[PDB]
Amino acid sequence: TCPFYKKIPGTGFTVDAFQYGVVEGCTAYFLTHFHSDHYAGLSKHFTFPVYCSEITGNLLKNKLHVQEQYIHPLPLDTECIVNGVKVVLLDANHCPGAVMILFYLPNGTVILHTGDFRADPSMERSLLADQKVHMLYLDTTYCSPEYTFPSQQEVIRFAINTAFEAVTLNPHALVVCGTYSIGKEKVFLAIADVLGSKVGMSQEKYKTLQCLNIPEINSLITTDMCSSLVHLLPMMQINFKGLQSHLKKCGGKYNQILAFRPTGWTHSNKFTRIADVIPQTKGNISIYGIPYSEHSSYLEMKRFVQWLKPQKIIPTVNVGTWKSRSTMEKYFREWKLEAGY
Ligand SMILES: OCc1cn(-c2ccc(Cl)cc2)nn1
Ligand code: NI
Repeated sequence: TCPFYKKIPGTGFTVDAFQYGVVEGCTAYFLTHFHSDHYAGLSKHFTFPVYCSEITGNLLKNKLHVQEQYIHPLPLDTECIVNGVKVVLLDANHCPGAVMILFYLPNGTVILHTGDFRADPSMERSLLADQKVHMLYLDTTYCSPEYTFPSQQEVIRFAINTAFEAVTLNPHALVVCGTYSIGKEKVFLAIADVLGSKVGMSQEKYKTLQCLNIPEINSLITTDMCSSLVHLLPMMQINFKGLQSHLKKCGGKYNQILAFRPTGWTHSNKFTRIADVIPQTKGNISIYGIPYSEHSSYLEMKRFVQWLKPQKIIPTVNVGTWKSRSTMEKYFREWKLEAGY
């Protein structure tokens, strides 16, 4: 059964609700972004209207083979009417094509659904600035003060500098980056750019990246592994056994691997700075875990909510335990009182 927090009251709409069969009274299904926990259920046999971004629509058509007649892409930052209701899609600063959705109910209620997002002060000057929001359906992934991490810019500087140093010292070193979904493309693109290389990858991953409208992508990626010194592999293979195996397949072109795993949060953030990060090393293989997040830190989330001043908050992540729910509600009350309501 579909949970209450995926239903938009006073409308026929659901959000990220494709794994529940036919939802009673749902006339339009919104999809915030192409991550599997959110799209789970869609296929070529889906025959209800799906509303999403242009990039998300490209991925639905080409990767899941959803029929074109049921895909309804909408432009960003533009007032659109869907089944008699005004909606706007806003950039979520998550993965490519990820959106937040503003719904303007007929009775005057305004609802923001963040999907998955990384809150940023730039959002304080979108179409959100223009009106009051009554209800906020909030990505609470990291809603606890222990969740601190650096800016994406600081993390990319560390990765570029580390990779450039390693390959300048040893021109026969290979760089490997892990991936298991769209998002965090800057990690591998920025490293390839500083080394003067394209990023080599499987045919399936190249297909996925061709759906994303990234400027000059044909200039940065390839399926020719032999011509590339930055390789993408499945996240599951970023370990000493899997990387040893990959190195054998390169046929003596390389004698060292430097690998990156771009994880969300890892407790070592609590103790140390980005400048202080060190790898795990065995023989001629080193693995760096880097805290590249596409979700709000606690402080980023707090600032966004204190700026927006919603009347009601509905969490969409960590909702399955009473301890988690109680903890989040205590922070929401703190934020409200500190904002002086
Ligand atoms: O779900 C009820 C609710 C609303 N709020 C809230 C928090 C911060 C600000 Cl600034 C305004 C409202 N907290 N809990
Ligand atoms: Ni996501």
